[PDB]
Amino acid sequence: AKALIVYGSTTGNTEYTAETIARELADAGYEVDSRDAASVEAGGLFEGFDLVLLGCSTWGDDCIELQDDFIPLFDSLEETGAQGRKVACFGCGDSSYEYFCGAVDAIEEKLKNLGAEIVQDGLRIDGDPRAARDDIVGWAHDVRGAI
Amino acid sequence: AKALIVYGSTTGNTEYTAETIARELADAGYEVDSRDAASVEAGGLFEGFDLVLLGCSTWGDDCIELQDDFIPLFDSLEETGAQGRKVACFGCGDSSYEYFCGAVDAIEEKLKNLGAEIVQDGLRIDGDPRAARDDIVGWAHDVRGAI
Ligand SMILES: Cc1cc2nc3c(=O)[nH]c(=O)nc-3n(C[C@H](O)[C@H](O)[C@H](O)COP(=O)(O)O)c2cc1C
Ligand SMILES: Cc1cc2nc3c(=O)[nH]c(=O)nc-3n(C[C@H](O)[C@H](O)[C@H](O)COP(=O)(O)O)c2cc1C
Repeated sequence: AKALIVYGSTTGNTEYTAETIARELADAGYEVDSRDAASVEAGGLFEGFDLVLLGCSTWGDDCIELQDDFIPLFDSLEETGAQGRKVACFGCGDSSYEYFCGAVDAIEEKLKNLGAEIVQDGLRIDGDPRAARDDIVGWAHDVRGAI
Repeated sequence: AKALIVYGSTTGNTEYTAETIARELADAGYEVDSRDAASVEAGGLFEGFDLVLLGCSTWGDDCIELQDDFIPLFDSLEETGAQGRKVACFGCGDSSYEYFCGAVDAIEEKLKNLGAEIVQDGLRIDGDPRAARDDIVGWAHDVRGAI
């Protein structure tokens, strides 16, 4: 099975989360393509993957702001190949702000509006993801299991 | 049963939606207190209500922005009495923007983080709510039915 993990990450927490997820999937035998959102183009990005995991941190005080590298992928998600695609989202955030991991809900609602098949409720990490390693690995285990 | 509907609405669509919802509930025998978000204080706002319906439009282009009259209630939802409270959210929005009715998800996730009991998936209206009257009434019917 081939999986694509695409992450927007500014201070490296969602990137560390993606790497942990990539390792859990690769350990399970997936072929994993892990890409920073800054580097991708949306047109056709999900073509050929059996699973796509989108990871994105959240910013802003009074408006939910997605991580900036992710915003163009998000703005063009309708061109990514999501119809019928198995996907799940994850994101790092901080419960001391007003909208906890709001980027995760935003991306999930857009993938649903676009026909994606969300396979596990998103992983919303508060704080340093290095402290939520079991959650992250556990989540990756559940995603795989839900395929 | 007493219900409280609190709405943030700028161009009147979520207000018209609240009024339609209030009428459906009152027709069913609820006592309905319908309040504009601009007028309320958060401290203790849900005390004594059997059902609370929060309505809020969405603004911003690249950041999800809740309707401004609603933002202080949202920022203080932990002081409203939500623990264990039956609630449901609704909001007007427009699918030509990037984050469709993102304020509805935001408020739902916060009411969940705070112990509320969300009783029906939120009503996210695209376009003029006067065109989605059956949906709105239908939704109010379902909320009541889920109590
Ligand atoms: C100005 C600012 C605003 C933020 N806003 C939010 C927010 O609204 N919601 C949230 O969950 N986290 C918010 N955060 C927390 C970051 O999402 C958090 O630091 C996360 O670990 C960043 O992940 P990243 O390194 O992958 O970019 C904010 C941080 C800053 C500095
Ligand atoms: C600058 C601007 C930004 C908007 N952004 C969003 C948005 O991000 N998401 C959305 O669903 N609707 C968005 N809208 C649409 C309004 O939510 C829509 O007009 C709705 O009917 C307003 O409800 P209200 O009259 O209750 O305030 C936006 C409208 C404007 C003018």
